[PDB]
Amino acid sequence: MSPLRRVLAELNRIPSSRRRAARLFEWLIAPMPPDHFYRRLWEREAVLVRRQDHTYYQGLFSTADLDSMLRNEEVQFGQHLDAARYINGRRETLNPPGRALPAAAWSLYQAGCSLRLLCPQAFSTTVWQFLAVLQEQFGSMAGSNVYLTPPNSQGFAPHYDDIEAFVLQLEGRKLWRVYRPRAPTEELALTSSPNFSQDDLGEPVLQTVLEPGDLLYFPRGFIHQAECQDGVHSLHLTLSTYQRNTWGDFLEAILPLAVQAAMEENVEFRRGLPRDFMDYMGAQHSDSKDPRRTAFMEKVRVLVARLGHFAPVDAVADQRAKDFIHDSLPPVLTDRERALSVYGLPIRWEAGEPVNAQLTTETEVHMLQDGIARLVGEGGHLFLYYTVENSRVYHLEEPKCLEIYPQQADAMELLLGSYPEFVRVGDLPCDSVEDQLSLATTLYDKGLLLTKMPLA
Amino acid sequence: MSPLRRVLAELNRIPSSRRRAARLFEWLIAPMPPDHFYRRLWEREAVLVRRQDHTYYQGLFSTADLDSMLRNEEVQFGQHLDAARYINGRRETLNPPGRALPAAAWSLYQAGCSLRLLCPQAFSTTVWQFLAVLQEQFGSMAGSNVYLTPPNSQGFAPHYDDIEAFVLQLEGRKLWRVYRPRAPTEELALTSSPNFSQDDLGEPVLQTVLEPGDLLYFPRGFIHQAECQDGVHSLHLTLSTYQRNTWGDFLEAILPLAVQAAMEENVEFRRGLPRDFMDYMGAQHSDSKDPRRTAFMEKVRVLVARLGHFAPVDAVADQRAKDFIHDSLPPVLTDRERALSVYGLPIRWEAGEPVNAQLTTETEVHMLQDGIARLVGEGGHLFLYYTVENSRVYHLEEPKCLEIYPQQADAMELLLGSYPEFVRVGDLPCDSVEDQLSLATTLYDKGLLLTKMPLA
Amino acid sequence: MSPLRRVLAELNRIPSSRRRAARLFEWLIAPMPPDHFYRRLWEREAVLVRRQDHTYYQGLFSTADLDSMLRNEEVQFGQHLDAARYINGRRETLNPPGRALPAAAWSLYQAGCSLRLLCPQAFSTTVWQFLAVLQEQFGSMAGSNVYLTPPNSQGFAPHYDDIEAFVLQLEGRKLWRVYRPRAPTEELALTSSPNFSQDDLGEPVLQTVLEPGDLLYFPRGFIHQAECQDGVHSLHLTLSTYQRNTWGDFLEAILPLAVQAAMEENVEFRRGLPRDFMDYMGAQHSDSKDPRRTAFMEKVRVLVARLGHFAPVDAVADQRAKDFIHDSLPPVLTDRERALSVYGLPIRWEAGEPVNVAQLTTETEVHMLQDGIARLVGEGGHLFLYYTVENSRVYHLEEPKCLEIYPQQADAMELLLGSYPEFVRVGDLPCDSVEDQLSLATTLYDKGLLLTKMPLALN
Amino acid sequence: MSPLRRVLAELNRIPSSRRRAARLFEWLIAPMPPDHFYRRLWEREAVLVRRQDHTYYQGLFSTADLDSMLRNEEVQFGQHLDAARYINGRRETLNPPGRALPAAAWSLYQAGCSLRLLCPQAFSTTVWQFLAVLQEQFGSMAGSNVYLTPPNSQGFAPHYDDIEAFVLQLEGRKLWRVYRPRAPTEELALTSSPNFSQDDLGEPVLQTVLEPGDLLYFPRGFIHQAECQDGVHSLHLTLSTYQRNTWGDFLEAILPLAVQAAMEENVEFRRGLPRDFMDYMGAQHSDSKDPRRTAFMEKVRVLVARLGHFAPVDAVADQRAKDFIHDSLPPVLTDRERALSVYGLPIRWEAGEPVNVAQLTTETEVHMLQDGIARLVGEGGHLFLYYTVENSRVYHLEEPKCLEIYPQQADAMELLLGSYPEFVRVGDLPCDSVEDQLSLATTLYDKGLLLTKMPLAL
Ligand SMILES: O=C(O)CNC(=O)C(=O)O
Ligand SMILES: O=C(O)CNC(=O)C(=O)O
Ligand SMILES: O=C(O)CNC(=O)C(=O)O
Ligand SMILES: O=C(O)CNC(=O)C(=O)O
Ligand SMILES: [Mn+2]
Ligand SMILES: [Mn+2]
Ligand SMILES: [Mn+2]
Ligand SMILES: [Mn+2]
Repeated sequence: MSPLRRVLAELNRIPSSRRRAARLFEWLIAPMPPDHFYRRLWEREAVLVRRQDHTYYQGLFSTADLDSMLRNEEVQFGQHLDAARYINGRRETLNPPGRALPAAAWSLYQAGCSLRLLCPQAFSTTVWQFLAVLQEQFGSMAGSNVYLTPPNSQGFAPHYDDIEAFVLQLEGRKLWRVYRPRAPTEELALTSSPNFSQDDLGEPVLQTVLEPGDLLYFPRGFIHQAECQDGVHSLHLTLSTYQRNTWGDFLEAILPLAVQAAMEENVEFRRGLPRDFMDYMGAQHSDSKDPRRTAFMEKVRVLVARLGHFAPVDAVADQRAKDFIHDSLPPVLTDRERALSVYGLPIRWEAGEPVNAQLTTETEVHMLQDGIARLVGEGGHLFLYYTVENSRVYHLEEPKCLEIYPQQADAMELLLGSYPEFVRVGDLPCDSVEDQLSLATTLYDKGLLLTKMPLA
Repeated sequence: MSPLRRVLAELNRIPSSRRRAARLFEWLIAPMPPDHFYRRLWEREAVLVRRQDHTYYQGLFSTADLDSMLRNEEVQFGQHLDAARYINGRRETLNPPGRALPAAAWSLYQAGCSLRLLCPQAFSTTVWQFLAVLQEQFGSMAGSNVYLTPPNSQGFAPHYDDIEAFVLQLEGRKLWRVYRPRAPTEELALTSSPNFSQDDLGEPVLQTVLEPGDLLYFPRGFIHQAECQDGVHSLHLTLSTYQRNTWGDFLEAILPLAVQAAMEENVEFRRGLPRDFMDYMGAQHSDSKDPRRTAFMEKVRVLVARLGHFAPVDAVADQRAKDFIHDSLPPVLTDRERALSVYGLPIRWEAGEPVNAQLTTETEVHMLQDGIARLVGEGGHLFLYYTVENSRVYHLEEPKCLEIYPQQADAMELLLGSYPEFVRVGDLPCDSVEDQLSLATTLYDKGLLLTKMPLA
Repeated sequence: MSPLRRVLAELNRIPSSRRRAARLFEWLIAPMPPDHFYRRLWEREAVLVRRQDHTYYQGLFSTADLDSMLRNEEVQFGQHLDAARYINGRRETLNPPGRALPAAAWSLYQAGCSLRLLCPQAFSTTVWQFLAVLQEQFGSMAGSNVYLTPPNSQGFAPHYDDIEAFVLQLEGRKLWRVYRPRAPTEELALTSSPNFSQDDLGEPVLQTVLEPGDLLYFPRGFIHQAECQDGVHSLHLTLSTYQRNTWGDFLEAILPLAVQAAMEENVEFRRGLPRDFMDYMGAQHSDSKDPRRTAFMEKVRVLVARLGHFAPVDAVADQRAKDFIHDSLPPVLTDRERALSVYGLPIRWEAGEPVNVAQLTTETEVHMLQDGIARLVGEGGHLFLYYTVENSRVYHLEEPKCLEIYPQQADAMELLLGSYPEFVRVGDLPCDSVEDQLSLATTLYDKGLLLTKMPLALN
Repeated sequence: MSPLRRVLAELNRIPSSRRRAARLFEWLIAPMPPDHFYRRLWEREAVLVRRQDHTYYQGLFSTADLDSMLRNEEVQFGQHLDAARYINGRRETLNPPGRALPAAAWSLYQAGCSLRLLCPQAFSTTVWQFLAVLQEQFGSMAGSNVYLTPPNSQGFAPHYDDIEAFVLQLEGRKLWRVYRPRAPTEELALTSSPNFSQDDLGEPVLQTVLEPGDLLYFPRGFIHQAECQDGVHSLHLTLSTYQRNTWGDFLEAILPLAVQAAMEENVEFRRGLPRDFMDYMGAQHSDSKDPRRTAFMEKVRVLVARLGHFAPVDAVADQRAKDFIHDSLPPVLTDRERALSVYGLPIRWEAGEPVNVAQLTTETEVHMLQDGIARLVGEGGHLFLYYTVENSRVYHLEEPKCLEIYPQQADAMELLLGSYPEFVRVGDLPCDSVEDQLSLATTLYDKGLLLTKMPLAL
């Protein structure tokens, strides 16, 4: 077994989804310690991990897998696959319209075009598990792109991305050039950059040839470009996460709610503006030393600083967790998780008819996995959003939730916060035995709960 | 000659529109001094002014004007005129569809229905001038409604408004009851309230019978109601201003831009959120004791406070100023202002053809009026927005502006700031004399500038 | 007094709105008989009427009025006034944004630009009455445009319009050239043409210099162009009507309704298409010799012909009447009509209080205010009376207006509509009772759609 | 083997997709002759075929397939599966929200709920093939629904559909009742009816118990209802076709085009209406004896009849063909078709590069992949070839797909579409240049619309 197949087999043996995610990330950057990586290198500098083992990723994704996909799946150009090339300093996109059959894709490849698969997790169960598990320790959606570049060519123009990137070299070799942010405003850039020319760049802070097994990481804002040497092609998978997951994004959501709450709860935010402020505020008064401006600006600073007191921080955290649920890949269940939940509940047939299975107050249970559900308050109501009905295709499924009544709130929170400890249904903090069985049965039937022993 | 006609005649002799505005407001609340009113009563207390002069408002509006309006104008029910009556603690609306002809209106009036004209200024040139001048010293759109209530009746249920109200008793008398905000949240209310019942009310802070010439002012949020006693009907005009012109409103517009600027200018606002903040933030963690929760809360509060430093106060002031220009009533020119502008340039048919002079570098000029234009910077471009082409009907006319080029900005701002001081064209700060003439000419032709002496 | 002022004064003394319309049109083309005009010249030939009377249109509109309007009204460039110039064979438009003040307009005029007023009826009460009266005999909206061209210039490039035009020369002179439709597809054109060049034209079927008082008429599809002589300016008003009022426009509305009816009422229109018609129908089979192709074609033709039986002709006629009412200018009342309608009913005042209270008795004589102000229309299974009395002089500013007519009143409503201008006594209205009999009459009177033989109150 | 598996094996050996479709329909209603069926029964009468063979449809769809689907596919309630029951004369729908897991579905079934699968063809390759082939001889979309009703119950209230229905009894038995259209307006109804009550129904024209292998056909407008007798459950597949495919539908699209063309080409349609027709036309005037009213009416009928001469029939036929291509299921290729097309072209990856990477020459012999996968359509002064090869098995999931055919290629395209399944040498295509012959053939082959007589990768 290769290291990748080995660790995946190991993951199936780890009862907690939280621990499985920590383990896979540990494996991803080994031998570098995760603690050291997040403390000093995450979002700060480019990092190269020389693996010394070309088989490290064997089983994750290969060119034969790409070929098999184009033939047996409905892979579309533009929607799923891009064909591009960077020749004569110009970025070209040769995307024919329609389905990307093997004959077409490979003809483009033989003509020097690079092929980029936009959603491999939708077509590969191994990439799916890989991302589903890693998204849990990033606390942010984890996507991927697969890049196949033919010998002696470059598929893309230098540029920097709007996400944190992990480059896994799968096949062949490729010369990579990584540059530090060119200016202060480019550090941890908010959006993807345009295509740059060789003249827009300076001296790379990291230039190296990657080999199968190696890993190259760099923060958003770091310009990069890669090319294949003589005779050897290159296949790599880029793992991306942390798209617009900043303090500023958190603030953009909290501010309108904070002002709204301040206006409704405090008369000072309700008082009228001065009748003559238009006489000293405005671009045509920017050079003015009018004492009225200073007082006006001083009031703006004081009111804005107040707003902190009215900021609904928990509500915004829940709104972001809800969007995370919506963006998430559905879970990959271990053999045990499937066997102990409604997914592995057998239906016995006799005489051509199904003959069904009930939880009791003695049944011990806990959440299917740690990152598949979230309690969210909306419009004075409580809703439990979940990922178990999500597609492997990004946003193909709309947000899924079920209403949690006030009486069940305490028990629901207990279940979400005590994973993976088993809890008897009869020990749930509800006002009646009937309420305990009701909540447990609802969660179990929806595939959100597992039992210590199979129900049947 | 009534006091009103007296002051209007007086305003026609005052050179500055700014002085005219201050003079008219002083007149409106005489003998109470403006300084005292704005400093202690405005947005704070209800105020009554026993004029002791039934002729104070003669010339402003009368029942004869209303009657004449229905006859000679296209007054429509719903859009222009409402009919209502308050019987048995229940608000009624008897609005027939279509035009409100005298016969139909007076018929409803006889049935005990009150009549409410929604936009008097569109039909009465005096009310128009009255509101066009006052809007200048309020620094906010000033509107009005005329109420005609038949004897022994009440047209409306008790309620509070979302604007500052000035009630001018025009004919007859009416028993008015004004109440202080019922609760902190209702003080300076953001929106109009629903219809209240006598039970939802306590003791009125002011109960009085108004008579012709009297003035009754009260802040948004003060519930009120009025009724006519046996034997005399009532006609009054309510002047309204300050609709959604609060600090909260200023903040709602400034914050989104502030965070955006903060994220682009300071890397701290671009840093990634913790990978695990969802483990301790959110409704399901409201009682968590994790110290990271407290640190997260404290960080949000400091980031919010710091946003004030990035708030584009001038840009937002210009946007509100631009909206004020759009919402403004067109200017009412004095006899001499008209005689000195393009609106007074003599032109006819002579010899069967147009008679058709031009302005030179020795011509003294200054803005037509003080509150008719505003320079706004949008998308790296100077725009001069104006009110001169506005309709007396609210928003009937779309926003109107004139693009200003860089080499003319200083000259424009100078003209806007030096009102009403005349300035010879040659003294304009411009690159070539062809620009001093170009600018002065364009402004004169649009009806935004006047000359020291008839240019013809 | 000018002929125009003299005919208008006369119209005020003509009680029937239908007869007034006929009289004004008669006056418009005098001495040519209306019967002859419609029977042989309407939609067929260009017609010139040499009035031999320069003061014929005096009072309708002048350059003085145009000046006054720009000075007192909110005239906007593009919206109400256009500034054009046709020089070097090219058509240019110099419409600056914003209000068109006298200073700007006249400056453009002095620069050789022709000025065109798009809606004179909204600003001139005389133009308004003229069009309000003529629309009734055209049975189609009547609009107008005013044109003022400076000496020695041409404001517009040759072209043809999508409406029937009547050119009234008001001031100065102008050389007109009218060409007969170039090709068969241009005869009675449906839409306006682009700007043509002198090269795309042939020989005029009528060339003449119009002078004040003259009338020039030409059908849609006839190309035309005009130029001003030396030292003399030109002012004329073009009366227009019949925009999209063709048999085809009628068909376009009736067809979708006919198929729907045929499909719900006759199973043959509900039967399935052949399973294999795609094998012989379509562009890739235009050369097929399969006999099923000919049979298919004949089948379509017979089914189309058969829709005629399911065509709701009356319903579509009411719908077109409804739209005409929506496009109509509000009526212009005679002294008498006003004096006998709600618009002339006085309100008595006592102690600064209206006490006028005068209802309609069962012995009142009444009839529709005018003959072309209302129309009964059935929709969604109900009856509605659409009217024009609340329309604005500005095209489509006012939305369609109507009041519901209940089944028990239909007969009485059709009686009044079809008996104008004959006075009918309320008590004789075929209603369900005397109550409903008085209800109808009062409602109609209140909306300003009915008049009484004697004023209900003397002012 | 089962009759079904035997006929499907037979179709894999039949060269023409057109013949394959005729053969399968013949099999579907055997022993009844198709000619007789379309001539006297189709859209006219309910038909019962007593097969006397319980294994006739063996292999098409079973309860086990349904169970396997619920467990291995993302079957959603509402979107993919319905759970209903007819109790006390009232129709009930017990569709919970979300995914339809086996546990949830079987519990409802146990509670007396019938289960209906809305798009079997998306989850079963056999049903897909069955419908893809039959749509070709219907000339209209062929859809299907699967109904599983538990013992002793009725799932749906009596009603009639807006499509032609073929009921295929798969497992168990079921008592069916079919009624003749109640009134003239309901004959060949255009839209589905609401739920009816037993009181609205008269006497059945057809009442019988269906057994595995039987076939029950009935036109749109025929009310029907069924229940499971005490004892066994029932599973059936209903094949539907001919939704809004009537002469009236053809007319609706052609009329506006006809008037537009008539007005543009004939002055009579451009002449003005009378200035006073409002005086004698309209509801108020329906009684009027005005002779002008008679003439007006006659002119409308005359102008309407003249419209036929201006009806663009081929243009409307192409638009409907275009919609048919859009609603079609993608083709199911025989082994030979796949092996002779781009789909079966060996270009597999090995040695670290693309191996076995075969071009068409003027010597190559070709013909359309199948007969019902493409259609030439004229739109806005241009020619487009619409095709079905990239359609999803899910209705309308994929947008309309086409490629532009330039005027210089029109003749060659029509030749290929019209000479199927005869082989034509690329060098013999009627084009203006040799390169044009190669260019068209290569483009069509690469899109999966053409096959070659011999594999290109020899
Ligand atoms: O591989 C290349 O040519 C470009 N790759 C990337 O931009 C990436 O992996 O994010
Ligand atoms: O006059 C009345 O009955 C009520 N008036 C008002 O609410 C007002 O003037 O704002
Ligand atoms: O008067 C002109 O120059 C042009 N006139 C017209 O096009 C017209 O009256 O319809
Ligand atoms: O099976 C049932 O109960 C009802 N079936 C149908 O309506 C059908 O197959 O079209
Ligand atoms: Mn990149
Ligand atoms: Mn109020
Ligand atoms: Mn014209
Ligand atoms: Mn059915």
